[PDB]
Amino acid sequence: MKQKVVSIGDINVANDLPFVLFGGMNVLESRDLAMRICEHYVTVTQKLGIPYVFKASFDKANRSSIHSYRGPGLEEGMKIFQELKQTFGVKIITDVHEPSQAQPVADVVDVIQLPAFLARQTDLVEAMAKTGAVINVKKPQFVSPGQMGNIVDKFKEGGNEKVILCDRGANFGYDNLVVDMLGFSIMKKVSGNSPVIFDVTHALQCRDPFVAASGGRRAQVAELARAGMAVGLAGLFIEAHPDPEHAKCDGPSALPLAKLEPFLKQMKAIDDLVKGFEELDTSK
Repeated sequence: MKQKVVSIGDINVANDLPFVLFGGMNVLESRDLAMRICEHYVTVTQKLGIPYVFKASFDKANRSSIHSYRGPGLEEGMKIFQELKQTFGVKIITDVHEPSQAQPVADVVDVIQLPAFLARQTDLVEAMAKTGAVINVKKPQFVSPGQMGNIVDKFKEGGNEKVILCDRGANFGYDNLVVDMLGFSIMKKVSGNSPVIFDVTHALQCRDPFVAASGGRRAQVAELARAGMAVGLAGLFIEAHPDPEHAKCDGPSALPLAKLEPFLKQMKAIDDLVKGFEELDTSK
């Protein structure tokens, strides 16, 4: 059939409708740090005809604590969004965490997001449904693609149908991740022919680490993000930074802010002749 289509303003994600870029950076650091990162993506998108959704997050919770650089806090967090917002009037995105705060957040951001870790949490499916915004079910590393029609189900069941599926890779043996390009469709088909997207930072993150032959970073984001794009994704998802990120030069991987442009020119041209490619199939 044709692919379902959750519509974001002039942008429309869909599996035969170009890789929309849910670009961005990680932890919402400086109301103005953003800007280097916010503004810089925006230019390029346009130069290439890539649509753009800026990604930013208002919190921490995952890893180190007792405050340890926990991020902006909904209150002060949500302001910074509202700035770069009209500054260059663009589509943003944010992951809630614990129900309540699932509405305020859902006013500055265009595409809310549910953390891989709480996917099977119900009360947030529920508490993101008694909303009606664009949801981005971030896929858990321990869920076979084929269970995603079970995060989607209850979403619609919660009133909310506007869903998106972001794949990040599954774990491979202790501390490692992988991505099977064959998981995409599988997710595509259980998810009412819904839109499927590749998150390469949080993915490649551990994929590069297979210590012995690792024990110390190294990146190939475009080399792995080409694989996804070369199969047929609704979109791509990446985070950037000049000096890899205070939040990405320690946690996951990270895209070199100024290295962005030609990466996309790869992703645009590669993708290019795929959404083109007239539907083929080899089950006969």
